[PDB]
This record gives sequence, structure tokens and C-alpha cells, in this order.
Amino acid sequence: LKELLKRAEELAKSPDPEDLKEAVRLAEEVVRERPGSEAAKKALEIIQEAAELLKKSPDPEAIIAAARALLKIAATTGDNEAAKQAIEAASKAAQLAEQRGDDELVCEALALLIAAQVLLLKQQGTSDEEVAEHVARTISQLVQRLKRKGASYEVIKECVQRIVEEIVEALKRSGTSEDEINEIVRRVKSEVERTL
Ligand SMILES: [Ca+2]
Repeated sequence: LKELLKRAEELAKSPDPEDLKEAVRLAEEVVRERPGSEAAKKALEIIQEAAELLKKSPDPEAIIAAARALLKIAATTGDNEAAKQAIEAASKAAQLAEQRGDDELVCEALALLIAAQVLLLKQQGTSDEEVAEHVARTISQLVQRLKRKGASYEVIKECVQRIVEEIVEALKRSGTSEDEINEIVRRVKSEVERTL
């Protein structure tokens, strides 16, 4: 346990994305094994440290790993700054993926971006009706744009599935009850159906 924690702290000092991704995995393991311990709190500090270096990489896959880790911290702790950092990283990744016309990679980044947006909206007190409207408009606009662009059916389906999955996961990790999540998804589905 403490061994995993020490090695994660070491790997988090290396700007190499392979070392940083491993640092995140080791620390996230500590969190999963000792959820509310002091080692878990130490692990979250290491994850945030490693993620801030990963986000500075020029590689979209590395930046996405940073956004995913920052989003997990945000949901786990209710840290608004963590959520804003996840948005920053996901946005950077989305633009680099767009640059190379990789819609699949764009959607990976957007799913994390939208999930972080939902988290912040909830942390700031926005209503579930407004959250659902934000998500529905974003999905509807994205689906229509990818259709115009020529993205395949499976790419678009995966895009939407990933967005919804990341939102649900982030809301669950942040303590949102399953009753509230289901109601939010219901609203989103109703609006997307009308639009689409
Ligand atoms: Ca996840």
C-alpha cells in the first residue's frame, strides 16, 4: 500500500506521459483500496500533481488522461477548481484532435468536458432542468454536426453514449442519488428526442 503510494509520488515528478499515467493508476488504486484514509488524501494530491503535468503534454491522448483524472478528483471532493482544470484540459485535447480530424478522439475529450460542466453547474446551484437543457442542446448540436461532417453511425453512437456515461459517472461519484440521475437523463432524452 504505502509502497504503491511512494512509487506514485516518484513517477508524478516525471513529465513523461507514460510515467504520469502510471502514477495516476497507482494513486487511484490506493484511493479504491483505502477510500477515506489519510493515504487516500495523499493519493489525491499526487493524482492532481501528475494530472497538471499530463495536461501540459502536446499529446491529446495524454491530455485526455489528465482531464479524466481531474474530473475524478472534482467529483470525489467537490473541488470546483479541479472541475475547471478538467474543462481546461479536455478543451485543449478537443482542439488538438479536431486539428487532425479525429472525431473519435474529439468525442473522448468532449464527454469529459461536458461531464465537468455538469458537475460545476450542480456545484454552483443550477437546477436539474437547466442542466438537462444544457446537455440536450450540446448533444443535439453535436449529433447534427457530426452527421453533416460524414462521421460514421458507430462513431456518432459511441460519441453520445460516452457523453452520457461520463455524466452519470461524475454525478454518481459526487453523491448524486440514482433517482436524481435518472430524472436528469429522462429530461435529456425527452429534449433530444424532440430536437432530433
Ligand atoms: Ca471513468
